[PDB]
Amino acid sequence: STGSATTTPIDSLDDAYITPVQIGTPAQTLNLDFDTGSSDLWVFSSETTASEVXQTIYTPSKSTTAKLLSGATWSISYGDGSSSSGDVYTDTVSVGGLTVTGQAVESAKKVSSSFTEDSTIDGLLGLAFSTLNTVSPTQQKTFFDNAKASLDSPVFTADLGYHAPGTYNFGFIDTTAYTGSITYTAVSTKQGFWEWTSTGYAVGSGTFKSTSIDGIADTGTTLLYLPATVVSAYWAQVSGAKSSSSVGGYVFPCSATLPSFTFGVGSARIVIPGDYIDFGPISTGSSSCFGGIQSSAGIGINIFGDVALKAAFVVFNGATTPTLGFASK
Ligand SMILES: CC[C@H](C)CNC(=O)CP(=O)(O)[C@H](CC(C)C)NC(=O)[C@H](Cc1c[nH]c[nH+]1)NC(=O)[C@H](Cc1ccccc1)NC(=O)OC(C)(C)C
Repeated sequence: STGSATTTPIDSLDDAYITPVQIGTPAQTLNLDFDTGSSDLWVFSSETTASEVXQTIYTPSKSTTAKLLSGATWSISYGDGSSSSGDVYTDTVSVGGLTVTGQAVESAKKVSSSFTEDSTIDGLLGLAFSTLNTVSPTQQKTFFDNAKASLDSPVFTADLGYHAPGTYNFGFIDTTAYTGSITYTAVSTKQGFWEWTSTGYAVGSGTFKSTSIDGIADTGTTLLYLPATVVSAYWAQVSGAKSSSSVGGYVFPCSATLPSFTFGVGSARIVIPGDYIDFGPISTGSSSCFGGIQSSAGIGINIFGDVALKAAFVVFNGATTPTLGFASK
């Protein structure tokens, strides 16, 4: 079997992307944030504290196929300080025509203020390795792990758009969605992420520096976070750019024509256009814009988030020894 679903930006800045998911019998359709940096499928529900709901909710008592997982609870927090917690059902879950039976669906009893405040996101669908799942006492498998037995190939692909709709595919590689060939690179699962080592970088039309950069492929993070010396070399080529203590990163004039940024995948090269690195104005009508490349010093890990991934066709190969592929598009 295979599945194919459309993913859409939530707002005019590409802050995040939503994808429809069918849960239960008859199907209840929710719009979820597909996140390769975490491993929980959790939803707003009929159980969520009513003052913390502003979203479409899942009602397990209206689904003939829902089963309570007795004794099981969950609790998660993210790098931006957001959090949620609750109890666990198993139910039928479909994405893009691909159906999985027995999937763990984590029903929120409570959500943090940043989730209440975002009307467009009805929950998360995690796609990192199942060792990061927060269900206790026994961790639960991701939607991808449960689908692998039936899929035509144990793979999924991410094709995110720049201010435009895109695609998540399960079980096949669409050879019409990219240019050139895919280059594959080794993955370490020791921290539970799609973790890999880039071979180096170049700024604009300058020289490629061979310096190893260990980082993660993370569809749930908006920006590209890289070492302080690398980020300083990029903004040195932008004449109005400066670090702002009060705004929280590099800022520059919205009228600038920014240089591209190239990262290495083995011997291959992925080019992020300069326009993708202009995140947008600090407020509507400002002359100052926030940068899409920022230092990873305060995070402690390098993160290839949406600014980087939307410049590529990305293959998440979930064979027993996993690998990560990148192609130009
Ligand atoms: C088991 C626990 C895991 C290890 C947790 N994993 C993570 O925290 C990484 P993530 O990609 O799953 C997680 C998902 C979010 C939906 C909360 N992302 C994050 O926590 C990162 C911050 C981060 C990452 N790493 C360190 N800090 N947040 C972000 O990047 C949010 C995303 C967002 C925007 C709009 C609406 C919803 C969500 N954007 C954001 O803060 O953007 C600006 C910097 C421009 C203001």
